[PDB]
Amino acid sequence: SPAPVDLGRAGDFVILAKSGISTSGATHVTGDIGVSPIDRTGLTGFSETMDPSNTFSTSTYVVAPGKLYAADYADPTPAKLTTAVSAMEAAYTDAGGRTGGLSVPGAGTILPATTLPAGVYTWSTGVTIPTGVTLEGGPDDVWIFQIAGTLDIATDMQVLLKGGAQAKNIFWQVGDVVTLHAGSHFEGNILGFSTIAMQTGASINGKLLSQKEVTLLGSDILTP
Repeated sequence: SPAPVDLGRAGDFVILAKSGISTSGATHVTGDIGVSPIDRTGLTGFSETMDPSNTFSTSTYVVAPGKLYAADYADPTPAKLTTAVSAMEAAYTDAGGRTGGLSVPGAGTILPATTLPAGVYTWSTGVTIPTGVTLEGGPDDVWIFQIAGTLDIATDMQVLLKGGAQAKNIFWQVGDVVTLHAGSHFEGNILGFSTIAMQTGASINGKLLSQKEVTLLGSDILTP
């Protein structure tokens, strides 16, 4: 079981994106979201209202007491986001740099009825999860997924946890676009180099931590 990835100040967020977060439909986020270095116009569809301090905003889509932060909000918000984004990049680099990676059968497809124990799992391709996957281990076990290409989980398919496996101990390092298809359910911390997209009724217990933009359609992003 590898050492966990330290998210540092990026772990203060449920969604953190460098180039924007968009939402439509009945989205539910439990936790704080942030965009930096893009300004507040990088938040789209939130109908957000500034706090009188101008340091944060609130939205129907970010369940109380969750707040929105943007790089052009009042001090000390720009510094907070600069620090968090630097932590996300360090986390991304740490996760992608681990050795001891295992090959998973299926040449970039997770085959039916696959159960993965704690470990580092490595692909030089993208990964597709067309029928979901099970992660089995204890409460301190760690999963680091190292994906050079895209990551997709198919419509209505699930990451299932057994044994005490916890979302906070699961890390997805992904070099290309992440797509969590309609009605899918995900677990863990997605350290995306590019877009992270969730579709209608998709859910995650964990974090979306993008070095580009996040797009949400009626999605649930829940702090465990």
